[PDB]
Amino acid sequence: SMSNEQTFIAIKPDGVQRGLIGPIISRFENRGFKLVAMKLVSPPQSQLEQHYADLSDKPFFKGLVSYMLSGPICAMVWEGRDVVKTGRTILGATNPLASAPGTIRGDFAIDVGRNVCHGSDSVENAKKEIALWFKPEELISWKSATFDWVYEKA
Amino acid sequence: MSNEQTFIAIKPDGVQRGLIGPIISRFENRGFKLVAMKLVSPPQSQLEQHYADLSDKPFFKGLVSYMLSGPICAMVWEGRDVVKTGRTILGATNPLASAPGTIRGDFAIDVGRNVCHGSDSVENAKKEIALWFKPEELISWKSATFDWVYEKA
Amino acid sequence: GSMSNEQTFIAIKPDGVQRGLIGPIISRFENRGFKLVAMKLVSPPQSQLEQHYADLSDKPFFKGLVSYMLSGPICAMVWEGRDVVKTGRTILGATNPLASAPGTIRGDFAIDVGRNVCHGSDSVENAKKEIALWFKPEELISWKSATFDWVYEKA
Amino acid sequence: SMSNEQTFIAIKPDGVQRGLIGPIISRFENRGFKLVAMKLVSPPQSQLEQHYADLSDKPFFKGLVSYMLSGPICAMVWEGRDVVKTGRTILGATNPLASAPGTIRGDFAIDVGRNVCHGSDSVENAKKEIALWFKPEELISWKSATFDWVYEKA
Amino acid sequence: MSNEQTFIAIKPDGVQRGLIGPIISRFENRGFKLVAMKLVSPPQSQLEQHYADLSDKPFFKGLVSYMLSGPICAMVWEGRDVVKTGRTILGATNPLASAPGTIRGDFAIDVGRNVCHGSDSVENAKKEIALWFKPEELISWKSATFDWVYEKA
Amino acid sequence: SMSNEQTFIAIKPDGVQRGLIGPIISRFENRGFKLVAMKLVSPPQSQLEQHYADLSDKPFFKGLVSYMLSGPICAMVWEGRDVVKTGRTILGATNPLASAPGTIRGDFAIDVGRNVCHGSDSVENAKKEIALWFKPEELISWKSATFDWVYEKA
Ligand SMILES: O=c1ccn([C@@H]2O[C@H](COP(=O)(O)OP(=O)(O)O)[C@@H](O)[C@H]2O)c(=O)[nH]1
Ligand SMILES: O=c1ccn([C@@H]2O[C@H](COP(=O)(O)OP(=O)(O)O)[C@@H](O)[C@H]2O)c(=O)[nH]1
Ligand SMILES: O=c1ccn([C@@H]2O[C@H](COP(=O)(O)OP(=O)(O)O)[C@@H](O)[C@H]2O)c(=O)[nH]1
Ligand SMILES: O=c1ccn([C@@H]2O[C@H](COP(=O)(O)OP(=O)(O)O)[C@@H](O)[C@H]2O)c(=O)[nH]1
Ligand SMILES: O=c1ccn([C@@H]2O[C@H](COP(=O)(O)OP(=O)(O)O)[C@@H](O)[C@H]2O)c(=O)[nH]1
Ligand SMILES: O=c1ccn([C@@H]2O[C@H](COP(=O)(O)OP(=O)(O)O)[C@@H](O)[C@H]2O)c(=O)[nH]1
Ligand SMILES: [Mg+2]
Ligand SMILES: [Mg+2]
Repeated sequence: SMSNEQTFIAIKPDGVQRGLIGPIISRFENRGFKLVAMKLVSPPQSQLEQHYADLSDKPFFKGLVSYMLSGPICAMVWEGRDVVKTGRTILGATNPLASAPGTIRGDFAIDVGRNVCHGSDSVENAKKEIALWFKPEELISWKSATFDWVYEKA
Repeated sequence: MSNEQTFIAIKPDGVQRGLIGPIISRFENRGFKLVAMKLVSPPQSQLEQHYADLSDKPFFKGLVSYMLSGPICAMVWEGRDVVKTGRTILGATNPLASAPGTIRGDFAIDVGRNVCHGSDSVENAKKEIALWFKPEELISWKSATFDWVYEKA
Repeated sequence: GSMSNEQTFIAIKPDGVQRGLIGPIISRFENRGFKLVAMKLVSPPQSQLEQHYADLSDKPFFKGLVSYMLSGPICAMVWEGRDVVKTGRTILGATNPLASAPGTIRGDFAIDVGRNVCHGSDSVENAKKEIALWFKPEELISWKSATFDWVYEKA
Repeated sequence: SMSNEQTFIAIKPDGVQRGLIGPIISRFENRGFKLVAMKLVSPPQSQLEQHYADLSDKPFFKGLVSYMLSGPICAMVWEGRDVVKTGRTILGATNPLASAPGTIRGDFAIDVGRNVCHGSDSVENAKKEIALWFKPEELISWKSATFDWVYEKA
Repeated sequence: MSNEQTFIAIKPDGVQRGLIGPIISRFENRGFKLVAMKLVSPPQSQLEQHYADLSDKPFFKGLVSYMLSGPICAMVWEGRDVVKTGRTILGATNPLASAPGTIRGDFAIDVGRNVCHGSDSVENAKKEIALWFKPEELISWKSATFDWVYEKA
Repeated sequence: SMSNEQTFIAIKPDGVQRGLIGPIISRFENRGFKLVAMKLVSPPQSQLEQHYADLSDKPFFKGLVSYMLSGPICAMVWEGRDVVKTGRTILGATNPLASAPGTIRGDFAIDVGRNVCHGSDSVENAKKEIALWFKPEELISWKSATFDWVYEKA
């Protein structure tokens, strides 16, 4: 588990509408993770259905896609050690009802269909989702000035 | 199911220590709707009725005395599963067993000074709301972000 | 001398309630050292609102101002402290958020003068009038803060 | 003053390096302004020289361009009534020494060459800077759920 | 029991990353009383003496050199069960196992960069307090809200 | 030069009693200044009377000294460019009734006799106050990881 692991984090349209962009970004920023890509986007329905392709047969799929289209999305790539698993921990349980206070959903969300944000569930799915949402040149290369104080190793 | 209501009270120690704002913000930020609120020092008969289950406990008179020792911020919050999730936001009744990030896990130490109260069940909530609030004190309104907080109900 | 039991009437207008600013606004007054002695969430009738703004009944914005004050709940409060009337106004910021300084309530949270989130009594005498208009006397709670002697050097 | 006025706000590399992305966004989010475009970019030097074209003969021009190249930049377009003028007020004085606490520079910055952020200084400069930093399809059209609570008119 | 004391230290990474304020506020808001604090760069022998129980395990020389790499904010906090609740506030020793809401759950990632230290037992706290502070550096005072934090001493 | 300027900041007993230690430190931390010395201390009356020697003939002197004895004090030395003057601006006006919201006294204080904090009013007075409150070995020399992002030059 190296310090250059990457995950895809998105602020869903409800998170944008409810003014949660700053506080969500600060949650990852304060943790020590590094933002290498970010853009506000309103992606087409095809991209969103590809993003959720493994859920294309679940009954909430059509409503989830329609809701993911209903507003802007803040799409992000965060880099850091174990950023995929720890990122999921920071977001909280997929259903906010099972989320703990102190996580994103435990502080801000209630309904699973309005759970404010998305986080890649695996290293492999993160690479696929990063490629789906970003062009390679949208990922910025830089090194944080506090790298050696966040990490004891590479 | 999103119109479930619960009774939340800031106890006198929470008022004395300046926790009214932070506690309200916990429920506001989560997405619940405030439908009734008032700062009160209720009569002792109301407090004894509120804690009627514990009237024979050894700490009952001391609990009633402390609940009379300062103002109380009484609130009704509305939202899906607000009773159970409201209890989770407050944290364990004994702060020593509470997790940081909850109200008691951030601000409280002693179980007799746990700064807040929350109804433990939908049925108990309906009693406590009727005990603490007149019907005309519950305000009916629709949040501008209701459809962004809830997908249904 | 201006004593520590001066009182003012602070109200969170319907837009402040709708945008989730109840907690933040109360914290500004809590953190400053002022004491909350009365508070209730209320939906007052139009007559009460027109009385509250009686001195502006001839202003061109009065009709929409009253209607907007009826469009949602109001969090009505009485705060107690030394110079709480004037200092309360400073905390709220300029009536028009365009001319308010960041760090005040309006300088942090509002834009339009018709959506300036909050209200505060502009004088001691008008504070006493507004407190009686909005609250019954037995809704004002008498209590003493545990940190009174650390907020105040004198009565 | 119409509510659809736009301004360009940028978080300079020192603001990104010092973990101020979340706090700065929240300042504009909490005030009621609308984010219509955002991206983390490492722009080419020609774009930076054009952005600061008025200062191309100043003695600190080359040092300014070099520091603007030293890290990622969070570029944003915010929309709201008088967002250009009020945005400069939210940022505080260009020299943080003359800035008041409660503004961004009054809370986070000290040196004028490290003042963490940029804001358009006029309506027409905003249009020029928006066109320079953003493709027109990067501005997202949407309506805030609390628009009628922030604004009394159009 | 409300006079229990623990040793809390902000490690050089916490100082370097500008976390002194937030960490103090975490203990301050819980209701604990700060009775001693100083910014200090202790000698290597004191650091080796502090982690002497882990002297022959790995990561030892690296831990000492890192604890020497910057200033340390040493603190003594006082309150009921402050040793155990203090550790709960810090979060799990390895930040990857900590929960959001704790100090490490909000701010840290690597166990070798876990921002803070807290005594793990009442007896180890007394030793660390004696190791890090002279007796006259512990200040005696009573919080104005002591009776609103505690129901009993 | 001037980036190593130092001032004396103290959190008075009322600031300690009201649980404001964390917030006050965060104001200076966030601004970019470097904490080089700090201790919780209960100084004797002679040190307090020497600190306020230039006020021994003001009528509020005796009450000021006895109140400065009534609880612990958090004494600090902060380092940064113009930290003396900018420190005063961060604290706010001496009388909190004249302080602007967003400063420390504008956010937390009311009475001038309970104005929470103290800051050196001049470079020359800071040096005398620093030597009065701290031994030279209590000042810790270190280099902030983000020094080059806070300052453009020494
Ligand atoms: O019953 C369900 C399950 C999921 N979702 C939504 O579908 C997304 C993707 O579901 P997944 O199982 O991938 O959970 P996640 O990986 O997002 O935690 C979730 O974030 C929810 O917003 C939903 O609306 N209803
Ligand atoms: O040993 C105890 C148990 C409870 N309480 C107080 O009594 C209240 C009611 O306790 P209950 O069992 O109903 O738990 P809750 O419903 O408050 O979570 C608690 O919140 C405490 O404030 C107390 O002082 N001592
Ligand atoms: O041109 C104006 C002036 C005022 N108002 C509103 O009506 C109130 C009138 O209050 P006043 O002019 O007495 O100033 P305030 O005491 O609120 O600062 C203001 O707070 C605003 O909410 C408005 O909508 N338009
Ligand atoms: O003496 C100076 C003046 C300006 N700048 C930098 O150049 C930018 C552009 O200056 P301008 O006059 O446009 O002020 P702004 O419009 O950014 O407030 C400033 O923000 C600073 O970052 C600088 O480094 N030194
Ligand atoms: O594998 C490890 C275990 C611990 N530590 C460090 O050594 C300290 C002491 O470890 P201990 O087992 O005492 O845990 P603690 O009591 O600090 O929670 C920890 O806080 C870490 O900073 C480390 O660098 N690597
Ligand atoms: O009428 C006064 C003036 C000052 N003070 C206190 O004594 C200090 C005197 O400091 P000075 O007048 O030099 O101003 P400062 O340097 O603190 O801004 C103030 O900070 C207050 O805490 C007071 O109690 N009454
Ligand atoms: Mg999935
Ligand atoms: Mg008026």
